Amino acid sequence: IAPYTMTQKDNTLFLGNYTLKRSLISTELKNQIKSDSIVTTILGGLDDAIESEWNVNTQYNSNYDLNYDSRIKGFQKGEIYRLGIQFQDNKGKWSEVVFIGDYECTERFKYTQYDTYGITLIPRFKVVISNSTTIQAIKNLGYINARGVVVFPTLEDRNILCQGILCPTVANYKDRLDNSPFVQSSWFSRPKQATETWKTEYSGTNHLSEFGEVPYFQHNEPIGSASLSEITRWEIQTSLGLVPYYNPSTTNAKDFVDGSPSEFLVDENIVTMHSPDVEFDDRLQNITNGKFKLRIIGTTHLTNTLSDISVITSTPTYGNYATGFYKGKVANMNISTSYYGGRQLSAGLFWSDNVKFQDPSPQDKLERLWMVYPWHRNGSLMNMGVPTEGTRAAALQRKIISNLKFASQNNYLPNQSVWEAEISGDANHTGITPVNSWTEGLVRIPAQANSNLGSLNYYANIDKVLTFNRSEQISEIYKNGYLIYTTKDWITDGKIADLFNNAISQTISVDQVQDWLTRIADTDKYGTEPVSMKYKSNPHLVFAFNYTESGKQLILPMKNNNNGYLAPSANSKPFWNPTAPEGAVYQDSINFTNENRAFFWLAELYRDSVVNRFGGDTEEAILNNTWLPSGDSVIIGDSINIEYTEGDTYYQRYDCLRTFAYTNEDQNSIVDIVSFMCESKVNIDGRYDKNRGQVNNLAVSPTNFNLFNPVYSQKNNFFTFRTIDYERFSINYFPNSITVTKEKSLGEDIDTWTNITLATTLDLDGDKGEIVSLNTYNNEIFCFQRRGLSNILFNSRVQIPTSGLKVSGKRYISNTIGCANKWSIAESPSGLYFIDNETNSLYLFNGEIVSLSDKLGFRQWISTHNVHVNWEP
Amino acid sequence: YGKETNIFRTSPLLYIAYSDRGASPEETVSCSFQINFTELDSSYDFIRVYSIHRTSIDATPTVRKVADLATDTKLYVDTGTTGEIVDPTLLLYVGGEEIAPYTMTQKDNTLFLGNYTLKRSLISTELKNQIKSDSIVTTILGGLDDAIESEWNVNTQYNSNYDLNYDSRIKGFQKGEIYRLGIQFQDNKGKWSEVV
Amino acid sequence: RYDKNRGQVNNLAVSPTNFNLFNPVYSQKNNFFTFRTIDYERFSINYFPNSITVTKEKSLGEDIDTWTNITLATTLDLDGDKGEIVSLNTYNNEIFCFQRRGLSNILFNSRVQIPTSGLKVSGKRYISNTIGCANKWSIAESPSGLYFIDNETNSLYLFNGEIVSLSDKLGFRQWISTHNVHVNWEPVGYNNYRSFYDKNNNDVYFTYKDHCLCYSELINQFTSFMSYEGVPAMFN
Amino acid sequence: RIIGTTHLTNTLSDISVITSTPTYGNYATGFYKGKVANMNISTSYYGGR
Ligand SMILES: [Mg+2]
Repeated sequence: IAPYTMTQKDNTLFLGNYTLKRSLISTELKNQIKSDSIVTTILGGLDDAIESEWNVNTQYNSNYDLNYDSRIKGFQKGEIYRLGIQFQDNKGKWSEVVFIGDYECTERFKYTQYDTYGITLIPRFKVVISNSTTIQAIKNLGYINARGVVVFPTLEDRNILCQGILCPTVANYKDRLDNSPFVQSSWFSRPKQATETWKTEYSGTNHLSEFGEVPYFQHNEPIGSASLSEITRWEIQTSLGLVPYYNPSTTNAKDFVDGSPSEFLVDENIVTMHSPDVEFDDRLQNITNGKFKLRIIGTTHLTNTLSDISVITSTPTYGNYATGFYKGKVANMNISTSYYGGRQLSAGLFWSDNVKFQDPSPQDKLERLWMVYPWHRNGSLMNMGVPTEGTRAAALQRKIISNLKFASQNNYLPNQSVWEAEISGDANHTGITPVNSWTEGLVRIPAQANSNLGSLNYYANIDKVLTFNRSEQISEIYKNGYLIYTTKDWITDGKIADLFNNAISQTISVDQVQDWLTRIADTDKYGTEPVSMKYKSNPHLVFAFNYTESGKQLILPMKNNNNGYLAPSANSKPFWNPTAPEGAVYQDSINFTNENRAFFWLAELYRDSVVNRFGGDTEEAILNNTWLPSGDSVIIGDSINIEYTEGDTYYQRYDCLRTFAYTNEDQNSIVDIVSFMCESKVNIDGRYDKNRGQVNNLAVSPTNFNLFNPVYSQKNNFFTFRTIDYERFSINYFPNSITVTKEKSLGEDIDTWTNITLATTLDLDGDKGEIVSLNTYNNEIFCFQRRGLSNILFNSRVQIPTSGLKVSGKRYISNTIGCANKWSIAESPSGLYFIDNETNSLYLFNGEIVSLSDKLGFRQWISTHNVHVNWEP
Repeated sequence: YGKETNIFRTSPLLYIAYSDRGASPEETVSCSFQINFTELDSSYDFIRVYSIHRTSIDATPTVRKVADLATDTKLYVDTGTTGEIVDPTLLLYVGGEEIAPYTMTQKDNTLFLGNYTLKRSLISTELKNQIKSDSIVTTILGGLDDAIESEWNVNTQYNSNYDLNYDSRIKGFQKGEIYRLGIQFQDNKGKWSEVV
Repeated sequence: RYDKNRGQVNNLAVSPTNFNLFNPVYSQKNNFFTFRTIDYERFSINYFPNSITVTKEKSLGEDIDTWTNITLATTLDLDGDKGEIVSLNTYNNEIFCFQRRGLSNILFNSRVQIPTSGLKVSGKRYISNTIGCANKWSIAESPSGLYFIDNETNSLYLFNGEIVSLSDKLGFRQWISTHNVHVNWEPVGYNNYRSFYDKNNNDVYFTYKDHCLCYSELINQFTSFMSYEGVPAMFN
Repeated sequence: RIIGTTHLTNTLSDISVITSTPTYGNYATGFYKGKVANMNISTSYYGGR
């Protein structure tokens, strides 16, 4: 401030008629700075740059970025950021912001997991100003340093809504055809495979079950099969692999589905996006038909899978000396063995009991091995059914399976090969139905364009009982029920691990055992009881690709023209769409060769058109915006080189609990997790539960698994600034105003006089005049004004003047007499001698004003020697 | 540092609800209201925004001072975070009354005004009756600015006709009902006259 | 309706506890700003001669001018059996109100406890229940006090804490008793007096249509009958 | 006074059956859920059903 006069009472300083010195920047220089800014996007990192804590010699490494600074933040590649720059004075006072423009990022995050370490690259903007004239002007304004300052986008003006994997869905034959569920969320995450060498693995003795099972991920491939060469893939027990295609000349849709109404098909035309924003940001769990566009940006490098199994039976084993639940080895491998990526624990020989013969012999110490599927029969794990004497033997009570696919790295597509669902002018590439957030219940997906079907119906909390209706349509042997699969021979020498491993080869149905053609009853070799399907899911986003202009289905593309959809035979139509074109399916391919393992198509939902992003690009919206700091302060030398270190986007590990148990006492439950790296505006590493990176994952749930502490997702909100208009008139002159400092502590701290806060101001009457002078006489401050004289009450005792440091109101002594030339004031023991030019007198204040000129006869001398110009040396 | 006009405009009632359902009495909603200014009086330095918030029926609302915006801005979105919770009773003291005083003083930066006449401008009964005779009132079938609700289609098992994403102008009039109608007039300040 | 059991095919466990839950608040009218009819022939008064409004202390910050915002929320009414509020004046940090037959001191921003050895407008304090000015324009503010001419009492007073009749003290009772009229002052035709003050020489001019009586605070005596009559304004 | 009608187009129906004792047939199916009226508004002919 620029005051005009001062006093001093009770170790306190007064300052009156002060001007607030605000140093602003001219619009010309602001525009020159905004023209001279050479802004670019760079791929920078942290000072360490090598994360040796993470290695491929582990089943799981949690990329934890909370041991570092908040400079871990980067910038979303396809996002618009309103950038700026500040300048610092010699004192540390930061100037206003200089808006330099709205600029789009051009570099993505990049994490590469090497053998013994990993390197994460954080995209950062970089402003370069080299015009020496502008720099010299900035220096002439008293500035030394500079800093990056940004306005981050809100959820409404964001281009990208979120980023996450795409999961195929599943649908029961009956229910597609009754639309009661149509499409429904999968128990299991179904990733695509990079090659077709797994098809030859499921033939003969090539497939060892310790590698893990690749799920049924093809588009219309039924979830099941009759080929024993791939028996470990069977996810449901009442499934016979009926293709979802029928000849309309032969059979109706109903009669065709009635051969296997409890069969499921996969559906990549309707996917389920899983991002951390939906689970952690509750604003994305309420979307209702959000018009967005989809683009697949990258893949996930699946390397291993953490699987578990648990079997509890209500009744004991049939064999009195039986083993019972046997736990084999499935997929529990480190990241280094990356070939067996995207593989699960689906089915296997998880049981071992004697055989239920017509002539019962539980006394034998021999043992077969029996198949146990995810959704298993509501009965005995071994061969039994319709017990004739009471309860069943080895009856199932509670089985549950866990899986945690670990994506150790994400490989992002080149910009050319990025896949856009909607390409204008392309008949095949139609768009995406309005996005829908599933939280608890029913979600009607809107109608998909170029399809005479209606609006589809979707459920992710399934409480279903699947029944096998017996018929000879698929094969004759199914007029008695679904077969029971066991090992070809008994456990020969205690080698139950090798026999478990070679389940693809050493497996045969009970009836086909040529030695057991007459020793087993018809009721103890055919299974004819339901399957209890029960599982829940978490919040997510579900949408659907629109049909092509020809009427076909638009589908997730296939990498390197590998592992395509199930093509229908000639003249065969889908059972949910008899009036479909030939083929009824369209799938494109992405030529990506940097991915050689299983993956999930990593996509981003984006809004193409965004009007008035930050309120406007006009100076007003920028004035109405709230800015945030970004980066360290650097010195201004021959050039200004800023680096925006802190943004709003993270790059952290997200464990998506896709599926969990409907109840804790149901027979068949499934748990499915997909641990992968993703970008988010929410700090995913603020998760505070210890159920991370464990192989059990059996009792996990949204009550335990994804607990979150929001506070770590905090911005630099404390110190915030904004733009100012140079041409705007905001006053800085207060002639009738008195500031008051704090009483001097006279201790080892700052000088309170030098710290002016304007927090104890006092304004005198403005219709008398400006504060010409402030003076103190006999413990009391008296203020001279151009046409006034007052007494500033300060530190007067509370109650009586005479026979608490708060600056009380003023007390006016004369509303018409006041000094106009401060320099005619002389302090003395007797009073204050001042000369008022307006009244043409020489006064003396000693409690009462006395005109000495009139008393002693000097009126003429003063009336002839008065002038308006103030004193100056 | 100067004058203040009366409330020249009040928006229709806006519904703080979800895009597909209502909100329970105890739920907070993630909504935001876009205010589009057009042809403002640039002579004024600022334009002020208020928000009368009702959480029940005929309850004391919660008035909030949203912002003190410049008069040359053309858009503002009101997130519920920012704003000072002012007393609801000072929405009647905006601008104030119009008086004809007779003498004045000035103490402690305060103004006194004595022997004052309250200038109330009324309308004559003759003009009221002429307005009531000259009124040609009729009923029309109008709609909203959109006039096409593409969200609802016959390709669904059920579409909920949801009218809370729009203004309170969704309201109409019962066909066989009697309504006592009227009309007001506004001064140059934004003060609304009586009803005719 | 705020329940999510809407438009679902199950509808098996629905009940009035779940299905038709309701939030009444959305059924709200535009009740905040409401008006009503008024009768033109009805007599509702709008004239308050004995009434003083008080504005808020000027913040002197970037907001409205409190003086222009009149709310009538801090009113104060003087006694009506003396007369209307002819003039309000301030002298030495205190407001003094002239009435047609009264003179008061409006207590405002006096410290709470003792006058001498909290901005609320406390009650009035009457100085004289019978002396009061009737022509506002004969009032002149000066360091010494308030020179006003009361036509009813036929005197030329000076208030400096205590009322002093200068006309009686200095012998001007007849001159004022012969030059008094009831019509108020107005610039076209002078009828009553019009008081100014020369701040540069402490001279007070009680102007009239045919004379100008001058008074000097330097000697506390009248000086002359100046030829400054019929002048609408005289100021510093 | 009757002023108008309602354009019925579809009906959302459901069914649930729970039995205390099991089925008589040891290999029986039990509760079978058929298709009834769960259609879109476009198929308006089967309205009020
Ligand atoms: Mg193409």
